[PDB]
Amino acid sequence: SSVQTAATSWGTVPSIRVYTANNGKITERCWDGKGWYTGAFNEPGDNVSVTSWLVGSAIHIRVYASTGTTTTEWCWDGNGWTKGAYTAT
Amino acid sequence: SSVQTAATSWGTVPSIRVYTANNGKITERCWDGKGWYTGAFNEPGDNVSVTSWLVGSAIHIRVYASTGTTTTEWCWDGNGWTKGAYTAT
Amino acid sequence: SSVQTAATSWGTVPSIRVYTANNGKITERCWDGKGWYTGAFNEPGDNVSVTSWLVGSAIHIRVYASTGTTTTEWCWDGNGWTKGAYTAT
Ligand SMILES: *C(=O)C[C@@H]1O[C@@H](C)[C@@H](O)[C@@H](O)[C@@H]1O
Ligand SMILES: *C(=O)C[C@@H]1O[C@@H](C)[C@@H](O)[C@@H](O)[C@@H]1O
Ligand SMILES: *C(=O)C[C@@H]1O[C@@H](C)[C@@H](O)[C@@H](O)[C@@H]1O
Ligand SMILES: *C(=O)C[C@@H]1O[C@@H](C)[C@@H](O)[C@@H](O)[C@@H]1O
Repeated sequence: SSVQTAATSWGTVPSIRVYTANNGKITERCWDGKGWYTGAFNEPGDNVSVTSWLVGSAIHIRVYASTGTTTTEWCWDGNGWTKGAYTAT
Repeated sequence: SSVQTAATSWGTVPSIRVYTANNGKITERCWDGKGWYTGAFNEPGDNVSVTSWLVGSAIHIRVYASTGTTTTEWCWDGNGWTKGAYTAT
Repeated sequence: SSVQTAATSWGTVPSIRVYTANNGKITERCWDGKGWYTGAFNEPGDNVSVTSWLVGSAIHIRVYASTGTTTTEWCWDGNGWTKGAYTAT
């Protein structure tokens, strides 16, 4: 009955994103070399995985948030957190 | 309760593999730029983790399926999924 | 229930670190091309995440060990496992 985390990172500084599902909410903590700051991501889910890739200098994050049998993909591409095409059927 | 996912990406397109443990079984959803489709991965498990890595253009995936204390490793290196040499002791 | 794992890789060889939470304790199993051994990492946690990044040849690993609402970051920077600056939202 502990919280459940997921992490990703990029570059050599580095930048780190740590997502934490606690009591059906997933929050984000962010490192870009100067301290941890609470991030923009806030979405429901008891379980969370993450991946990320660079395109040049631009990070792209995909956060998979599952409640029950329902996994929701949240997409960061530098313009906010939008919902992805991800489904499972 | 909730399903438990694990993701990895690679490239800049990118390619994304999203593994989902649901009711004791792990399956795989795949993105390579033109839509999600169900992958060939299909092995038992109540927990999943994943890592990948490129040797040039070739992708290499490692899936750590766990059921109780037993964590099996599944290897994709181009010609299908093979059980890997991982153990815990 | 079932044990829970996290994994990261680096290089072309590659090197793999598979972390495993089992009744409170998180242990590590390491691959560097010549088989699986047991790594130095040993910290308490009911759930673990991990990420890693290269800086030239030097690997850097962050392991997020959670127990209850409390998540602890462990840092590999080629000189051991030190406690990280991460705190929660
Ligand atoms: C500023 O806070 C932006 C920031 O970093 C983004 C990549 C993403 O993690 C966002 O949620 C976060 O708040
Ligand atoms: C829309 O712009 C595509 C988008 O990003 C992909 C990498 C994939 O995550 C897809 O689910 C998402 O909608
Ligand atoms: C030698 O044992 C070092 C080894 O690999 C490190 C990168 C880190 O994973 C450490 O815990 C492990 O023991
Ligand atoms: C140095 O930056 C401190 C250190 O490394 C960061 C990337 C992050 O993991 C931080 O919590 C850790 O203390």
